[PDB]
Amino acid sequence: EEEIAALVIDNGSGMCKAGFAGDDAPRAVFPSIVGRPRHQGVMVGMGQKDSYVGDEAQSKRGILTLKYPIEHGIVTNWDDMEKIWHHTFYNELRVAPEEHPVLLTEAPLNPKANREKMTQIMFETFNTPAMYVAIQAVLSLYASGRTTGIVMDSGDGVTHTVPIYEGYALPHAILRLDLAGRDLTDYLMKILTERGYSFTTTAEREIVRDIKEKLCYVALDFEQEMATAASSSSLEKSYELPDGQVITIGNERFRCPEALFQPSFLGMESCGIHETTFNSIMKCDVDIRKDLYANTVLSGGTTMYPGIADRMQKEITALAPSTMKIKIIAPPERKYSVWIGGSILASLSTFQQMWISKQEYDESGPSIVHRKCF
Amino acid sequence: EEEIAALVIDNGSGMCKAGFAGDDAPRAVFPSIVGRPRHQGVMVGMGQKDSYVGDEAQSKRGILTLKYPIEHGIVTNWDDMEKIWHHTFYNELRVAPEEHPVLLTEAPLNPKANREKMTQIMFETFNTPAMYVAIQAVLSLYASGRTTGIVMDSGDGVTHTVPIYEGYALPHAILRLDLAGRDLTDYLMKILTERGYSFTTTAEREIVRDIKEKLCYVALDFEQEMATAASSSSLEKSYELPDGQVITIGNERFRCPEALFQPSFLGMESCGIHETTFNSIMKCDVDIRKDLYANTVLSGGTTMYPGIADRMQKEITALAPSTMKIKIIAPPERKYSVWIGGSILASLSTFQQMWISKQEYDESGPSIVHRKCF
Amino acid sequence: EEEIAALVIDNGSGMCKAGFAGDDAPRAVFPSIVGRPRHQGVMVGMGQKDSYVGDEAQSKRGILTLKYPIEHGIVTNWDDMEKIWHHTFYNELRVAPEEHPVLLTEAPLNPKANREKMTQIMFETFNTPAMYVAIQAVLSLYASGRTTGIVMDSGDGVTHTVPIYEGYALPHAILRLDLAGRDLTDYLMKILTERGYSFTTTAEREIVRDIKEKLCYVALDFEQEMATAASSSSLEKSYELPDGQVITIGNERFRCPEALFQPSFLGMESCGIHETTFNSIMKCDVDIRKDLYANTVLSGGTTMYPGIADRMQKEITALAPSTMKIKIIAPPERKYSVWIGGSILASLSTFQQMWISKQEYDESGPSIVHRKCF
Amino acid sequence: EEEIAALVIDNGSGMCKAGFAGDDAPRAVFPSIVGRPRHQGVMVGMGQKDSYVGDEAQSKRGILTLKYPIEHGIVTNWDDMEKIWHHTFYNELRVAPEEHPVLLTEAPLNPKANREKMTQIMFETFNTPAMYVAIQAVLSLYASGRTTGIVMDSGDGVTHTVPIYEGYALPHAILRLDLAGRDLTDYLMKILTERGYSFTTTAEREIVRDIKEKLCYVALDFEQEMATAASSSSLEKSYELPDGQVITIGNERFRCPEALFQPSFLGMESCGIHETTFNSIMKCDVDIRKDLYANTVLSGGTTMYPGIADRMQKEITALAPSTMKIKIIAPPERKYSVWIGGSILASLSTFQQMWISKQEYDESGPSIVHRKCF
Ligand SMILES: Nc1ncnc2c1ncn2[C@@H]1O[C@H](COP(=O)(O)OP(=O)(O)O)[C@@H](O)[C@H]1O
Ligand SMILES: Nc1ncnc2c1ncn2[C@@H]1O[C@H](COP(=O)(O)OP(=O)(O)O)[C@@H](O)[C@H]1O
Ligand SMILES: Nc1ncnc2c1ncn2[C@@H]1O[C@H](COP(=O)(O)OP(=O)(O)O)[C@@H](O)[C@H]1O
Ligand SMILES: Nc1ncnc2c1ncn2[C@@H]1O[C@H](COP(=O)(O)OP(=O)(O)O)[C@@H](O)[C@H]1O
Ligand SMILES: [Mg+2]
Ligand SMILES: [Mg+2]
Ligand SMILES: [Mg+2]
Ligand SMILES: [Mg+2]
Repeated sequence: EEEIAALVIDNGSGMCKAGFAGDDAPRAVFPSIVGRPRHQGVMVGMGQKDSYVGDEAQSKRGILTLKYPIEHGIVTNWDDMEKIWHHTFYNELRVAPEEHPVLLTEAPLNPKANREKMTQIMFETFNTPAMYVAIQAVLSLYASGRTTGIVMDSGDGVTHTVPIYEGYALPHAILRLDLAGRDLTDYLMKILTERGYSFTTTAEREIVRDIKEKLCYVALDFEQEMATAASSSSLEKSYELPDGQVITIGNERFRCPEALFQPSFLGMESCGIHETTFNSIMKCDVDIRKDLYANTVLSGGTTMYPGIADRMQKEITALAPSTMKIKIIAPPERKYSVWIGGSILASLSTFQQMWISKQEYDESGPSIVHRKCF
Repeated sequence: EEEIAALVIDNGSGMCKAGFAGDDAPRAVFPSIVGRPRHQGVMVGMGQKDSYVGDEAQSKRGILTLKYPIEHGIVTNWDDMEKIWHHTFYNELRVAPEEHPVLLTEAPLNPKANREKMTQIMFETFNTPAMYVAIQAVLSLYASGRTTGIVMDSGDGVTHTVPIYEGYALPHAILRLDLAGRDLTDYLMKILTERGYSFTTTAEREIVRDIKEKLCYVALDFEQEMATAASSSSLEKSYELPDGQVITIGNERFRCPEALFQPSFLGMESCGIHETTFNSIMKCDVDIRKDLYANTVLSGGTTMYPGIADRMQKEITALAPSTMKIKIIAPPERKYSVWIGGSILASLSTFQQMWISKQEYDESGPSIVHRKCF
Repeated sequence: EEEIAALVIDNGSGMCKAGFAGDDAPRAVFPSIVGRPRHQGVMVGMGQKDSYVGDEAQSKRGILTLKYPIEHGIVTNWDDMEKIWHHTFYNELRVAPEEHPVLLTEAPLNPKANREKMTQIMFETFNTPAMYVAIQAVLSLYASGRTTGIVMDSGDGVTHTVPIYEGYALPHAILRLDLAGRDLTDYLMKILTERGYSFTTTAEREIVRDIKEKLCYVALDFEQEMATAASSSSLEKSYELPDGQVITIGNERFRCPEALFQPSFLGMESCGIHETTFNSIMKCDVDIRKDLYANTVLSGGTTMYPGIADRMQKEITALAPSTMKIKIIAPPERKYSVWIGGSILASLSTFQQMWISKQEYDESGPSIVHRKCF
Repeated sequence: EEEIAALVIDNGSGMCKAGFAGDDAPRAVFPSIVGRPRHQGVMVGMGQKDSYVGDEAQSKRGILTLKYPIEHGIVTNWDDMEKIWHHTFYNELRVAPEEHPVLLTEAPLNPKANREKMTQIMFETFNTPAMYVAIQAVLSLYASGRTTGIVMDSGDGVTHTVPIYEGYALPHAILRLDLAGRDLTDYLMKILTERGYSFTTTAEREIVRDIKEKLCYVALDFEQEMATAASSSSLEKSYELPDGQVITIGNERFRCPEALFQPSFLGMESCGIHETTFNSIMKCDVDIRKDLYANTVLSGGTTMYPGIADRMQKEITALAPSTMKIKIIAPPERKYSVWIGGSILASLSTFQQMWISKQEYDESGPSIVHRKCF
């Protein structure tokens, strides 16, 4: 008589997005933090709570300590992590998770001690009829409507690439880097002490993160800008703190995003973001390199810096031979690319035969996810 | 009022040609390979097939393993071989094989365990009204319009000669060599590692084969060219890979085709291609040697190397006595010589009495081919 | 008045061994790496060097980047490679290379652009009175004191086989595979992320390599062990990192060495180590296959895994016909088999007439090595 | 208590037999082949010879090319042929040929350019005191102890008959055929490709020859056996190759020896072995035909096929008139019949006056053999 749908929860590491299948945008988006008070309080006639989750913690962050339940794509705290899902199902979507299947996302090359515990939580605490776990990068390709190209995923905790030629994925060419937005925010705080501003409290870290995504951009030619910025002052901008003071940042605007292409700034030795894509392609066969060069897809929040498309094209061209053409495909909605691909996949007619049923969990539940989602 | 035609299928070993009788060119030509995927695939919304046959496999050869159903003129796989014929009858010629007789070709000195199974397949699976099997080399003589001369057949798996004086064939002078294009391609890969290029995958073998038939030629004087090529550099050519890189080959241009005249390079002890023709002629009677010397006919794909006619004339002259004249007849269309001869033979007025009827198969079908085609 | 000896330098790809002729063991063994600092340093009163070569780099590897001058048996860097030889001649053997002939080793089927540059370095920079280059696998047979059998060489960069019947070698049966210890170490790092341990730095790669040669073994029956290891826990061992933490590895003990017999794990399509030996033997004549089956000789560092002799016998028996007996000869000192054979060869009375003299280099020096060592 | 031993060699074409006079069996028997290496060799510490003669070549035939110095009873190579005699005199009989007369055998109707060169070799290189040349077939009659009958000689290169009535020989009735064991071996290789086994190398020809003299027999009624062999399978036998594989031959057991009675199989037009004997007898006078019919003597290696005596009796009876009785005399030791007759002849008291002395050679040596041995 009625019909059902499927929830898509792109958990990620740093921001949680939830919604219903069939739509083109998430319904609820909120940062994933857990805060606790650190004082005693003197007032008696107040309904003082014990823990704040989600947007509420972002409001009263002057008297709390904020802790992130997920670090580098691997969840470390489970008591706090249970609270995040409990908030999403009840106070945001207002849907009881007992008749609607759930779909999750998870980064590649992670311990399968993680995927085991995800099965235990949702099949015991909430008792969902079905669930499935998919790679984040693969879902990004569904949004573009294409089945050929190498996808670059760069969220807040991890950065990985996976090539797909045509309906097949090569598992031996997957790479991974532990360099993402969290490392850039800590780097910006280190170099913002240059002008006399010092932020040390975890509450003040949120203020620094806001500056990063409001005034930073990637320079087309790094060396030329430093000469220009040193002489004149046309690149200086002013920002206003919540306290009322005004701060001005000069050459720091493009020094922070430049760390993506030169990881040597942070003290880590590794290839840049542009060189990782080149190495991934060269690990494929000789007849696939032509199509992959003409289809490169970007995704993730970190990629949203203005002018990042032009710089990536220049870097790849100098490395690849001059005969073929290099094209970077950067859709304007790349921030929600992962979530949209999840909605399309869960609505396919032929995908309904791949769910993990409640009956299957009864026999070898903690180990079924390894083989059925391989 | 309505007449039926006859299909000619020069199966060969390495390339299949099909067409209708009465024409001067085959209608469908495609390599005979069968490919299967070797990965798992992650995409759901794709019509992923299980096996690719013919030109389709040559397109997506970056994710497949290619296997040849025929090796050295003897078919080894029958499940894959059935697929090749099924593709030819339906998806290329678009004719139902239930009212048109079929004609095949087959190399001499092969096991008649082979010709038995060919009868079983076409008289049970497709139920053709009639069929006939003929020697490949004999059909080549019909195209030239002559009935006197020794024909040299050199395809991709076998190389054989058969002399015919006048309307009669001598069965005791037929020779055979297991040296053909497949051995040359493997030899080229072995010596192409000299300059740093290494091809090992079966998909990369197709790239090496393309180079062979685009840049190789036979030298008139082998020893003189090596002295010339070593000093100067006017014999160097450049080729472009599908990946975009450029490769240059020097003295390797004529080292590969030279293996035909000196089989000692490959580690096999045997006479060269030129010496085999001499030995075949000397096995005939004393009054036939004059006419055979003045009519030598070449055929097959391997013979298409430029400058092979001049070298063969020089080799034979040094062996035969100086009195008679040696002439090598190399028509410009020798690549399709076998097929054209099949079309003419099937259209003869007096050949219609030699078909193998469906009634004859009922009594001693698996054994009738031995006596009726003798 | 005095007498001369000959130095033997089994260069290999990954470890260098040097010594004097007539002995039974190398005098100096050290890894072949070159390291450079990646920081600036603040201390003034220190004798800070610019580059570290050999065992010194292995000590202070916490602040250096290690680079291998040789990859896959083909040297890529010559400035760094010159440093390795300079260290060996002076700081380890303490002998001036101006009166003692030198002997080298080199893998088969390599570009002879390589052997040309080896001649240039030793005849100009050091000016050695004589030198000679020999195949690695052939030298291994001298140590066994036998002249009949197929030798399997598996070092760190290459894996090749060459058959020798009796005093003669067949050059058309030599095979080669690009699968060696370096590929196994990278594979172990990929699957060691399963339990939460992540090594990414080139300095941390040396730690992973140490685990491989201290806790890994080859299982007699691969499928049976997985069933046993999954249920019980008697196959688990513990290892201690330099930092102090303890790590435990379960079924990963035998999953890494199993990649030798099934190259499909790494994404490469090729025959296993056992199947390559079978194909090499079948390329010989019909009367040689009996003696080669009864004499198989192993060598190289990779072959030192416990229990590899028993597994190889089982694999060959299933392929070869049951009549003959299969014997695998694995001497306990197979790690130094190549070097010992070099010492014996350089001490033979009849070998002194095959050196390349300084006079010969003056005429056609860069090209004499091709013909005199053929 | 003293005599001059005689060395008696029945050179033949395909096998050499040597021994001393007065014995009943040859002392040394070995195939007459000469082999040379066709590779280069890498080993230094080996006593590698340049040419192998006799039984040694039969051992290491996997790396050599075997050449027969004698073809069709006419020696073609003299440098190789000198080596065969040098081996026999020194390394097998261990007797210096300077005091013992030598006796040879030679087929009839051969060029007396041959017998001239035999005189030159033994009277210059070895300087034997005396020598004599005799017809092979005549010597066969001495072994039987009879002086009336027609002898059939069929070795490996030639087949000839000569009638002798009583103490006299008729020179105008001698016949000759170029059909012997060598033609049968080549025929067997041609029809053994029927079942999929292909032997092409000269080393593999020796394996085919071994099968011929171990599993072949002559059928009493050719047409009846084919009907029997086609229906049932009681005539199939299995043979084991040196490699270990097993092969089975069906009706090929008696198809090869049948070519002797029907030369039309090989493409040669001639009378059979049975018809040649009939034609030879009919060339004699009318009063001799009765005794010759009752005494037919066989000899040679080719005649050793089982059941050849019964078939020959049936063939002759149908041709000759029914009045007289036909008897075929086939002694069990017919393989050494020629040699034994040589031993008896050289020991006769009245034969010592027919030697060719060293003094006679000085005047007209190259021409004395024509008249003194007429
Ligand atoms: N406009 C922007 N410019 C730069 N960085 C941005 C921008 N918007 C978001 N980010 C970065 O995106 C990071 C999170 O990316 P996101 O894709 O939301 O993570 P996840 O993949 O876990 O959902 C933040 O930590 C922030 O630094
Ligand atoms: N232009 C060319 N130059 C050199 N070789 C060629 C050329 N065209 C075809 N060949 C060779 O001819 C072979 C094809 O022979 P084919 O006609 O298929 O014989 P068959 O039909 O008996 O199998 C291929 O293996 C290829 O190497
Ligand atoms: N005990 C061991 N167990 C497993 N592997 C080993 C052991 N000892 C050495 N190896 C492997 O052998 C390799 C060394 O090979 P080596 O003898 O240097 O070859 P080459 O001299 O040709 O370079 C190392 O990479 C290492 O992985
Ligand atoms: N048992 C046998 N069955 C069949 N053929 C045989 C047998 N023994 C020997 N032969 C044939 O006889 C030949 C040997 O003849 P041989 O006595 O050497 O003649 P000659 O001495 O004149 O050379 C061989 O080629 C072999 O084929
Ligand atoms: Mg994301
Ligand atoms: Mg052809
Ligand atoms: Mg080694
Ligand atoms: Mg004889």
